[PDB]
Amino acid sequence: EALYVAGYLALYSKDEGELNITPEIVRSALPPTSKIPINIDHRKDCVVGEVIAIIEDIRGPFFLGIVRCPQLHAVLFEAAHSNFFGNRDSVLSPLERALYLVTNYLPSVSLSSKRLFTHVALCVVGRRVGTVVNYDCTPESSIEPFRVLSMESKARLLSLVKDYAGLNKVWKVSEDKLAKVLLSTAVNNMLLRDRWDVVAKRRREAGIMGH
Amino acid sequence: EALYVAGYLALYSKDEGELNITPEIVRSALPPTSKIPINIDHRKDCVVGEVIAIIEDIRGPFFLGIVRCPQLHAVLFEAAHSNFFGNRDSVLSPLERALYLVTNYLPSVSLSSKRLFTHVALCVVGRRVGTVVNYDCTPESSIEPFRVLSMESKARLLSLVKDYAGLNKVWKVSEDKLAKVLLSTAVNNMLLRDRWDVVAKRRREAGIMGH
Repeated sequence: EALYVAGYLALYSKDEGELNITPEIVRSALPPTSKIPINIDHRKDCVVGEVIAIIEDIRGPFFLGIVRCPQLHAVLFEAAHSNFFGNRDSVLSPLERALYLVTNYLPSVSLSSKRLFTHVALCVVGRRVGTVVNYDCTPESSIEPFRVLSMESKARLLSLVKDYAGLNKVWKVSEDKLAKVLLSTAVNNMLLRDRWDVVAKRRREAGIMGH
Repeated sequence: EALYVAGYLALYSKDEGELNITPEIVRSALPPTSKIPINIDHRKDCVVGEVIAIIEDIRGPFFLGIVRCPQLHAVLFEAAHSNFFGNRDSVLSPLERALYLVTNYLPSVSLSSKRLFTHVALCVVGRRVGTVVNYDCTPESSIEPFRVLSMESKARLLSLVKDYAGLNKVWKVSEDKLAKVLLSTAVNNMLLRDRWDVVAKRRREAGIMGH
């Protein structure tokens, strides 16, 4: 049971100086030579999946990745209180409960560009402007909610995914250190204000209008 | 190196139904027979100090407690990024850096009343209305900022503290489980909005006007 995450690594111009990503960079950068990994908090020792594809959208780089780490769901599930999820969920959610936890805890993605890329980080909110992400249990669903992303683009990713063999690979990290990296994203974000409002607008910017 | 925490367990009436604490309860309840403990997240397996005294204020029960757990500072310090605290802190903070972390991560206190009491929990925000707390490194400083608390009251606690022997007792929990209880307060609070605004007003209600 995996999770697919899809979102824009950066919006052309909008993200601002330094952080700014541009076409001369994108096009040069892809197709990326080294299979780009997805870790949490930029922790090299805490990788939990891998970007299976990145294209270049009229608006910016758009990616799809796979997060298949059995431990990532176990430690979170443990963390949630006996009543996160009512009985209205008992009678309906299975692994969608993992997905519910991971989406709200780690809503954004951070592209640690090397220049071109290195690794994609999962976090509360990123330095960039459209970095909110969507997670689901099928590639076509992670990308299904981006209202602006062309069907022509959505299509292209979905195919690249079909090539992608290794959609079995299970990333194993260790609960003890996983609970520390995940505790580290909380501590290092406790002071941020209008957390959900920030994520509210980054969401609208990405085209995740869905509703 | 210990931390003293002081605040109101509950404000008479204001906290609302059920949760509501009242004089017939307070006066009966104190002096508490069993030395009341302070744990995190209501985790019986995660106690990190003990309430050294509770009095009855015109406004409500006011307490003082000691949090002397070497592990509690170690795991947090580890969690903070290499740059939580600039160099402007290098040249000034020592254990006040522990205090800075613990105050912002665990700002409120929850009195799991049995009827009368059981244990005091540290958490983001509590069910009750004036449950924001102050932490410092000397009993008279934890209570120093409550602008409404009478000097007559402040005095009384400070004395009770002088009796209190055991101000050496170091509560040992284990980093591995401590990082899980502390991760658990994040996960189980990620959805709360206007977090700092809630803590802003609970603070004003307690009389922590300090500034």
